[PDB]
Amino acid sequence: DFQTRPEIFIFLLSTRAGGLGINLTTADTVIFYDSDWNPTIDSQAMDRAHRLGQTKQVT
DNA sequence: AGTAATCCCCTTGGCGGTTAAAACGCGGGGGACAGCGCGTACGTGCGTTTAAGCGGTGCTAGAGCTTGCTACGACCAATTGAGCGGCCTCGGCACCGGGATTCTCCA
Repeated sequence: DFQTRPEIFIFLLSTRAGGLGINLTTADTVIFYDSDWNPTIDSQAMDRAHRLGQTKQVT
């Protein structure tokens, strides 16, 4: 759904269940409302956006 | 070593429908229940006798307790196969339909 249609603004996503898996490359912005103590997991989360096929500069 | 997210699983709850089971109406029948008469069978009282109960005497079986030990079960470590969990299939039992036999009830 999120990848299909640009009317959806925001994607709420838990850090561990949601950080690991598939591309989310029609986002452009990643907000850590809270940041994991293990920096790898925040890196995985950031790179669900910052990825091959990423549309725009990730902030 | 702790506490919280993640993920399996299994129980509870809701929605729809479909139809089979519960509820409702009504006539009548026959079974519940009150009433009657009799008669025989159980409670009562008496005289009879029978043996249960008590106080007393005698014996020995065997319940109850101690001693001594060795035969039998508790405990452990190594071995293995009998018994359990998972997968498969085919044949027994159900379920249906249809015609045959039985049973019931009013004539």
